[PDB]
Amino acid sequence: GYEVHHQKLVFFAEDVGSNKGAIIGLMVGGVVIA
Amino acid sequence: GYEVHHQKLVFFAEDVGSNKGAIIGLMVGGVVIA
Amino acid sequence: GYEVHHQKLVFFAEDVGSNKGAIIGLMVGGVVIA
Amino acid sequence: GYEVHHQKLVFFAEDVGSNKGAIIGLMVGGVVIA
Amino acid sequence: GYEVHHQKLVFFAEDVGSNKGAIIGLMVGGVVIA
Amino acid sequence: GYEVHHQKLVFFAEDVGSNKGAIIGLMVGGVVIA
Amino acid sequence: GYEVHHQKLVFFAEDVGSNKGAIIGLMVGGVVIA
Amino acid sequence: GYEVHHQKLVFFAEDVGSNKGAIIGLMVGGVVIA
Amino acid sequence: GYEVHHQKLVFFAEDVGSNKGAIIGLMVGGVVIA
Amino acid sequence: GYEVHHQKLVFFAEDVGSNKGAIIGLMVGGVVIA
Amino acid sequence: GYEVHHQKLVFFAEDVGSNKGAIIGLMVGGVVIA
Amino acid sequence: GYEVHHQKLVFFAEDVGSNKGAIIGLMVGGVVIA
Ligand SMILES: CNc1ccc(CCc2ccc(OCCOCCOCCF)nc2)cc1
Ligand SMILES: CNc1ccc(CCc2ccc(OCCOCCOCCF)nc2)cc1
Repeated sequence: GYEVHHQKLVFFAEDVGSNKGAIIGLMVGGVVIA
Repeated sequence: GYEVHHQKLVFFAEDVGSNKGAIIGLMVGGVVIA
Repeated sequence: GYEVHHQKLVFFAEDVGSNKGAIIGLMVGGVVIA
Repeated sequence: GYEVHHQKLVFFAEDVGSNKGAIIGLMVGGVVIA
Repeated sequence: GYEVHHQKLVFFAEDVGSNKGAIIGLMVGGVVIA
Repeated sequence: GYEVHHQKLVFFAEDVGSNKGAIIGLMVGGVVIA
Repeated sequence: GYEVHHQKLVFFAEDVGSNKGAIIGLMVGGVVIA
Repeated sequence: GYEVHHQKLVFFAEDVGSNKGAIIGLMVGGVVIA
Repeated sequence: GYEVHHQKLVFFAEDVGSNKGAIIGLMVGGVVIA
Repeated sequence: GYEVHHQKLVFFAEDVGSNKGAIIGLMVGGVVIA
Repeated sequence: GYEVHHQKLVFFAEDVGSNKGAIIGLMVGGVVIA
Repeated sequence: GYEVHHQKLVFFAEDVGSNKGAIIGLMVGGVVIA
C-alpha cells in the first residue's frame, strides 16, 4: 500500500552566465574564497 | 493506503548572471569568504 | 506493496555560458579559490 | 513486493559554452584555483 | 520480490563547445588550475 | 527474487567541439593545468 | 584581521551497535524505507 | 589578513559493530531499503 | 594574505566489526538493499 | 599570497574486521545488495 | 603567489582482516552482491 | 607563481590478511559477487 513517484529536485533551474565567482550546488566541509 | 507524488524542491529557479561572489545552494560546515 | 519510480535530480538544468570561475555541482572537502 | 525504476540523475542538462574556468560535476577533496 | 531497472546517470547531457578550461565529470583528490 | 537490468551511465551524452582545454570524465588524483 | 580555527562538526560521536535499520548522516533527496 | 586552520569534520567518531542494516555517511539521491 | 591548513575530514574514525550489511561513506545516486 | 597545505581526508581510519557485507568508501550510481 | 603541498587522501588507514565480503574503495556504476 | 608538491593518495595503508572476499581499490562499471 506504498507508492512514491514523480519527485524532483533541482539546484539551478535557469541559466548561468558570465560567472566569475564560485557557484556550488552542495558543499560539505571545504573553504570557498570568492 | 499511502501515496506520495509530485513533490518538488528548487534552490535557484530563475537566472544567475554576472556573479562575482559565492553562490551556494546548500552548505554543511565550511567557511565562505566573499 | 512497495514501489518507487520517476524520481529525478538535476544540478544545472539550464545553460552555462562564458564561465570564467568555478562551477561545482557537489563538493566534499576541498578548497575553492575563485 | 519491492520495485524501483526510472530514477534519473543529471549534473548539467543543458549546454556548456565558451568555458574558460573550472566546471566540475562532483569533487571529493582536491583544490580548485579558478 | 526485488527488481531494479531503468536507472540512468548523466554528467553532461547537452553539448560542450569551444572549451578553453577544465571540465571534469568526477574528481577525487587532485588539483585543478583553470 | 533479485533482478537488476537496464542501468545506464553516461559522462558526455552530446557533442564535444573545438575543445582547446582539458575535458576529463573521471579523475583520481592527478593535477590539471588548463 | 581575520582568523578562524578549531571548528568541529560531528554526526555520530558515540558508538553504533547492532543496527538493523537505516542510519544516515546527511541525505539530500532520496527515499528511505526502514 | 586571512587565515583558516584546524577545521575538522567527522561522520562516525566511535565504533560500528554487528551492523545488519544500511549505514551511510552522506547520500545524494538514491533509495535505501533497510 | 591567504593561508589554509590542517583541515581534516573523516568518515569512520573508529573500528568497524562483524558487518553484515551495507556501510557506505558517500553515495550519489544508486540503490541500497540492506 | 595564497598557500594551502596539510589537508587530509580519510574514509576508514580504524580497523575493519570479519566483514561479511559490503563496505564502500565512495559510490556513484550502482546498486548494492547486502 | 600560489603554493599547494602536503595534501593526503586515504581510503583504509588501518588493517583489513578475515574479510569475507566486498570491500571497495571507490566504485562508479557497477553492481555489488554481498 | 605556481607550485604543487608532496601530494599523496593511498587506498589501503595498513595490512590485508586472510581475505576470502573481494577487495577492490577502484572499480568502474563491473559486477562483484562476494
Ligand atoms: C565548520 N566545519 C568544517 C569542517 C571541515 C572543513 C574542511 C574539511 C576539508 C577536508 C579536506 C580538504 O581537502 C582535501 C584535499 O585532498 C586533496 C588530495 O589530493 C590528492 C592529489 F594527489 N579540505 C577541507 C571545513 C569546516
Ligand atoms: C521532496 N523532494 C524530493 C526530491 C528528490 C527526491 C529523490 C531524488 C532521487 C534522484 C535519484 C535517485 O536515484 C538515482 C539512481 O541512480 C542509479 C544509477 O545507477 C547506475 C548503475 F549503472 N533517487 C532519488 C526525493 C524527494
